[PDB]
Parts: sequence; structure tokens; C-alpha cells
Amino acid sequence: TSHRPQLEARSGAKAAAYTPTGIEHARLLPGHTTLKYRKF
RNA sequence: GUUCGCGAAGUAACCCUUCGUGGACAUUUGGUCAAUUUGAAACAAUACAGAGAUGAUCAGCAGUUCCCCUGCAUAAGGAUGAACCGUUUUACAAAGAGAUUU
Repeated sequence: TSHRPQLEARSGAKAAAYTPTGIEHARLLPGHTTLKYRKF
């Protein structure tokens, strides 16, 4: 019984309460830094 | 200290030097931090066991977590990374029947 289904999810409140560490990820490097706009 | 201006001495010397004076140039660093225990690292040393499904031997991927580690990492690995199993009583009623106090 050590393996179980999921009752509820790990809430993002618990991730919003943690203070961040600055780990510059390999994909959050700046890229596609221009937003294209439509005609109007 | 350098320079500009003035005075006084050497000195009855427009040369030079000294002394005294006013100005200008120059204007507030460094420390979250003290040099062995007593403001905290963890491994290793001893000893014993020695893995999740059950009859055995195992591949795992997951989930929860007020557990993290190695990792550049949103990859991957850490025993499926580890703890998970443990207790377990009231949103509490209604109908009917008999035995009791008055």
C-alpha cells in the first residue's frame, strides 16, 4: 500500500509561498524576444 | 607641499635666501564581515541488518510530503530516492414491541 492514487494536486500556493533560488535554466535564456502584432 | 599677493630681516643690496602673513590648488575611506572551541556542514569510525508487490527473483513510471541529495537542467539518477502500511465511534434518526419510576 506504499503506492497510492492521487487525491488532490500539489497546490501552487505551496510554490508561491517558497522563496525562489536563482537557477538560470537552459530554456529560460532570452529567446523570441519580439512579440509580433497583427494589423490593427 | 606647489603657486599668487604683501610685509619684515640679512641689507642705505629691485641679485638671492630666510621669517611672518592673506588667498588658491587638495576635503570625510573602510566594515551585513573580529583571529581555533561555545551560533551549529556532512561523511567517515563501531555494531547489526541488508530492498515494493508475494511462494521466490525482480524492471519500473507515478502520486502526497511542513524529506531532500547528485545533477547545468524543465533531462536523468539516487532501493520504484527515503517516509506511505499506523490508529480507526456522534452531519445518528425513525417505526414497533415488552419490562420499569409516577
